Amino acid sequence: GSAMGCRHFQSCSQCLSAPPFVQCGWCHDKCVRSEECLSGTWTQQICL
Repeated sequence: GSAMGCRHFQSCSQCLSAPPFVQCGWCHDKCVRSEECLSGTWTQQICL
């Protein structure tokens, strides 16, 4: 079972539209958090 998570969001709309219910963010491609970004770079702002 995998859901209710920013990393589960297929697009960036919910990734940055539901931050209080998720903890992941967009990282150079897929929506993940530092724990996933091996570069240490994490962006949570891309869609308008």
